[PDB]
Amino acid sequence: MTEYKLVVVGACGVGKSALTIQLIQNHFVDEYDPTIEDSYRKQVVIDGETSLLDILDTAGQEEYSAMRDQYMRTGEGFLLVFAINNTKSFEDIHHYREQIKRVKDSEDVPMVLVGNKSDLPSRTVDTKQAQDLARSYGIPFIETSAKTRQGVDDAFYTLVREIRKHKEK
Ligand SMILES: *CCC(=O)N1CCN(c2nc(O[C@H](C)CN(C)C)nc3c2CCN(c2cc(O)cc4ccccc24)C3)CC1
Ligand SMILES: Nc1nc2c(ncn2[C@@H]2O[C@H](COP(=O)(O)OP(=O)(O)O)[C@@H](O)[C@H]2O)c(=O)[nH]1
Ligand SMILES: [Mg+2]
Repeated sequence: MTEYKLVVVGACGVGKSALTIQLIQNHFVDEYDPTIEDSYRKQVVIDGETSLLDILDTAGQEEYSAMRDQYMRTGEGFLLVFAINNTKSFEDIHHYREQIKRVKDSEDVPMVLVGNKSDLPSRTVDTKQAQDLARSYGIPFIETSAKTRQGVDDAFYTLVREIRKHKEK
């Protein structure tokens, strides 16, 4: 069975755990322990292909042991998650671009930019700024809400399609 290793990165509180549990269980979590980093499995059909998604929900401490590098390096594609109400989380995306390029030793790593919490009225990051950033990176941008499930399937399935594009090269 085809398997895709996805890694969900981004600042505390952007909704990485909530997006992951939405994808898997179709339920929105109000509280998800921010100390729990682990990989989940979900069988999906995308464009007619049955596959297993292995989803690393990143969490815990920001630390850079060789073991942590190796966990992140297993990723075939990365969801770059910020929250539309958190400017700092948006400013953190550049850091994640640098660390993914470092561990994958590549300027061609499958990635999707995800603007989460699209349901909140307290926007501080304009859609235009996120679209411009994703364009500059050559990657898709998806607006999501883990609360309403807006965009959740599209974010993960688009990442799988980016990995397929890479595998073709
Ligand atoms: C609230 C808990 C949580 O979800 N997480 C804690 C913060 N974590 C990371 N944060 C950052 O940078 C933050 C957003 C901004 N800082 C203050 C500059 N960077 C990382 C993590 C987890 C570890 N990440 C990491 C580590 C190694 O060794 C290698 C690679 C390679 C590619 C991507 C990340 C990465 C960096 C996690 C979330
Ligand atoms: N309103 C709203 N709240 C969300 C959304 N995604 C996550 N949250 C909430 O934001 C908080 C942080 O979510 P979590 O998934 O723990 O973020 P993580 O630290 O990135 O794993 C939790 O209270 C969630 O219920 C979203 O799209 N909309
Ligand atoms: Mg979490």
